Amino acid sequence: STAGKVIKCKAAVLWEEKKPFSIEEVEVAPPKAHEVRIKMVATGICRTDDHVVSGTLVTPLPVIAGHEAAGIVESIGEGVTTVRPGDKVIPLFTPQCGKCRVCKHPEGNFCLKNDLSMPRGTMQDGTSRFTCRGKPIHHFLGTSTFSQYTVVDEISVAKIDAASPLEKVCLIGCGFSTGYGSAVKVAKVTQGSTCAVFGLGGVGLSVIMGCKAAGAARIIGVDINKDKFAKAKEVGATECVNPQDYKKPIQEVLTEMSNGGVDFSFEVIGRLDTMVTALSCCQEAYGVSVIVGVPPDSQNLSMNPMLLLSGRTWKGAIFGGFKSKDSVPKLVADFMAKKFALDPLITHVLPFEKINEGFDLLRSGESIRTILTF
Amino acid sequence: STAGKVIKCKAAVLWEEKKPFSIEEVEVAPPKAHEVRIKMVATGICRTDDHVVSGTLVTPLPVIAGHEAAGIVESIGEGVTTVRPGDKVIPLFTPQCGKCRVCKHPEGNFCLKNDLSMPRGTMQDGTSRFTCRGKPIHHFLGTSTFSQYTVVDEISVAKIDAASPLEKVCLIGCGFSTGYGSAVKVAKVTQGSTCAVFGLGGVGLSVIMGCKAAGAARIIGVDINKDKFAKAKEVGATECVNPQDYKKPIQEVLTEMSNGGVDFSFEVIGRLDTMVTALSCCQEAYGVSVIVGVPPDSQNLSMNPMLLLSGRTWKGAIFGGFKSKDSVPKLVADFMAKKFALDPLITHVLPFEKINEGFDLLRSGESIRTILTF
Ligand SMILES: NC(=O)c1ccc[n+]([C@@H]2O[C@H](COP(=O)([O-])OP(=O)([O-])OC[C@H]3O[C@@H](n4cnc5c(N)[nH+]cnc54)[C@H](O)[C@@H]3O)[C@@H](O)[C@H]2O)c1
Ligand SMILES: NC(=O)c1ccc[n+]([C@@H]2O[C@H](COP(=O)([O-])OP(=O)([O-])OC[C@H]3O[C@@H](n4cnc5c(N)[nH+]cnc54)[C@H](O)[C@@H]3O)[C@@H](O)[C@H]2O)c1
Ligand SMILES: OCc1c(F)c(F)c(F)c(F)c1F
Ligand SMILES: OCc1c(F)c(F)c(F)c(F)c1F
Ligand SMILES: OCc1c(F)c(F)c(F)c(F)c1F
Ligand SMILES: OCc1c(F)c(F)c(F)c(F)c1F
Ligand SMILES: [Zn+2]
Ligand SMILES: [Zn+2]
Ligand SMILES: [Zn+2]
Ligand SMILES: [Zn+2]
Repeated sequence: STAGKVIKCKAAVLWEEKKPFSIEEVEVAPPKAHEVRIKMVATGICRTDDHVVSGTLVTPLPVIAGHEAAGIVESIGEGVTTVRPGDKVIPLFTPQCGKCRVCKHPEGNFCLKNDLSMPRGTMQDGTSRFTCRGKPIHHFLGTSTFSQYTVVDEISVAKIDAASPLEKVCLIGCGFSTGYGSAVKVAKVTQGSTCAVFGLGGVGLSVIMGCKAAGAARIIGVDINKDKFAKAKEVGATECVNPQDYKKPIQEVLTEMSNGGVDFSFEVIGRLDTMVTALSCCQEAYGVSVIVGVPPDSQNLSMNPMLLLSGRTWKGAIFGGFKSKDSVPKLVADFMAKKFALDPLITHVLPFEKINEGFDLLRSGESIRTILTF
Repeated sequence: STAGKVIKCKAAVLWEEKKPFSIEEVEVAPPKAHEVRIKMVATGICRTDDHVVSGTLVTPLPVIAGHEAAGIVESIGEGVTTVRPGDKVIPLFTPQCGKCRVCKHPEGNFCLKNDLSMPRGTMQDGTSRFTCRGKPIHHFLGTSTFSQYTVVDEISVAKIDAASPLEKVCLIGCGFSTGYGSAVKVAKVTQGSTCAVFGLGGVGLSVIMGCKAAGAARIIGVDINKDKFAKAKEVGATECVNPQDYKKPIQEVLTEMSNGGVDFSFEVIGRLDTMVTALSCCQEAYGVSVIVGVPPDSQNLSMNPMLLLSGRTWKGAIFGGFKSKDSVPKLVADFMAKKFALDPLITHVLPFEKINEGFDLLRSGESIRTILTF
């Protein structure tokens, strides 16, 4: 048995920004009290993992990234009550401690134990479970799923259906849930409404899925890469527009197309300019715009607050507004019952060892989600 | 009789920015089709009228300003069905045409016939009813209440209770309804919540009234003028703070006081910096911040969109989100039924002839609302 013992395994270590991941041996300590060690089965490549590489999202290096994943519990530390060895699980990059003021609030999900706002790159106790070449290696969002084995805090893992297909449901750990919840829970898209979705990657496609599920009449996809349009239409876009095709700014185009502004817009890219454009294109008196994309570190946008004074609502969210531990098992159950589809998001599959090729696919524009198998 | 005839009467004409009003004779044309000519009884001095004088708010000059008022219908044009000669009325600076997409929307109030966004300073037909010294004089927001007589479009007037005291209920034309609605309708303040209100003038006091009516447990008033604190407490503030008293930024102070951020914040001043501060002091995952103050013309704010990504909601509104013609008569009826008080807002009552002295009281910090009586 490996329980209580250090595990040597392969992980994808990021030593430096703007460099390939290094697939090499790491030592994974056993779980301490209220920790869970997981044998990973599948992990997706989310653009936020690429943001770590590019320095868009600053987190301490060296690091084991990865946050969209599924696996099987190898062992549990003292006092763990919510999972057992052999359970299928999804790591939760947004924790749910259940005890803080946010966790107790009916509409909050950004648990105060998160490692997103001011990243330390550690476990909850301020230490790391990973060593590589004799050096400590940081965690990422308390999940670090780019490893054959990881250790997470109990508040950062959810037990899921034992019959779940892990190579699909890993997407419920980030991209699907984020986009779908941003539409259905955060924006609260209404039947018959007009939506505009900026960015047609895996998260933006999931936003479209949610807008269609909510009964939107028109769903306008916006992307500078027209190769993204066919899949966007397959999952519910009624029209797609490329800003590069127009002489006028796309907020003006979208306002014209919607006969005075859209009901709901979504920024699903991570650019300051498209955050302001997306706000502007929603109807000035009653429109709602949701920021989903992750902005470049420490940069401020500029905007005219008259856009809000007329009546617009601007908001953002992490993880689609879902309380993570409550929601993830229910989303898996709903997937099992065919309430939504994940296959449209999966364009490529690779072994974990080909992680760098998977990032190349994302960066070239060719993929939506690549799923890596351990 | 005056019906069908030009009326020569007294008005306060603003010939250029940053000068006193000129109190002099104007000619007021009779109402055309779908227009209403009103003998003014009382008008309040709102800070937004001062913004016209100061150039904070750009609108065509020369102008008869004034937008918070009540009077009695003198005559109606062909086709008017909603008011009759002798009726008490409140002019509506935000119209309610009942036909546009905003008027038809359950949550919109910023009717597309408004003259706020891109002010022309005219009647709906693009002409003016006012002349002074042989020159045409612009309207303001389709209201122009700083005159013994005005002409408004039918969509810009509401009939109110014949027994109403016009020297009080004029405040339902702007400041009371704006603040109260910003709390109860736009923010939707909840029972037991903690609110922060930036700016303790007539509008901010009305926000406090609404937060208390909604059952807030804590209402923190924020103003740099500590003379405003006593009245703020009288109408429901539980604490007041002056940013000038602190070594740290007030958003940090308010976050500390509220054990991690407030539920609802309101900017009721009109400064870019306090808009960002007010957003920041609301709880990062579930807080809501409402912009009420009118910012200086054509100036953008700068902010970090991570404030929204964590889960905050940022919105603004005109006139408390109330659909104006539906709401104003009901608010007057509610005042008549003792559901809220207006006297706490009224610090000074002056003849119309003292309009300049009233504006000086506002600018000096001394008054909340001066009511001018014709
Ligand atoms: N809020 C959250 O919880 C959360 C979760 C998951 C992802 N994210 C972020 O969401 C964003 C999208 O992630 P993803 O879907 O994996 O990324 P992605 O697959 O890279 O998709 C982004 C899309 O944006 C398109 N695009 C780039 N620039 C522009 C432009 N100027 N105008 C229009 N389209 C443009 C691009 O072609 C691509 O299809 C990233 O910033 C992620 O970091 C946020
Ligand atoms: N959205 C709307 O429909 C609407 C309606 C009515 C008024 N307004 C605007 O609302 C604002 C308030 O109007 P009002 O109550 O008549 O004005 P007011 O009576 O001048 O009150 C403003 C208050 O802000 C205080 N103040 C000024 N600077 C600061 C500062 N840096 N920090 C903290 N407090 C400060 C000031 O001392 C005063 O008590 C103005 O900008 C109006 O133009 C908007
Ligand atoms: O893709 C999800 C995601 C985010 F939305 C973030 F804001 C963030 F900081 C992060 F690390 C992350 F993984
Ligand atoms: O906070 C403790 C800690 C460190 F000090 C590191 F230098 C490091 F790489 C690490 F992973 C870690 F957890
Ligand atoms: O005080 C109400 C008020 C506003 F909130 C405005 F935004 C505006 F432009 C205006 F002219 C006005 F009178
Ligand atoms: O409304 C028409 C109108 C004008 F066309 C002006 F050029 C002007 F100065 C003015 F005050 C006015 F009211
Ligand atoms: Zn929590
Ligand atoms: Zn992600
Ligand atoms: Zn209208
Ligand atoms: Zn006003």
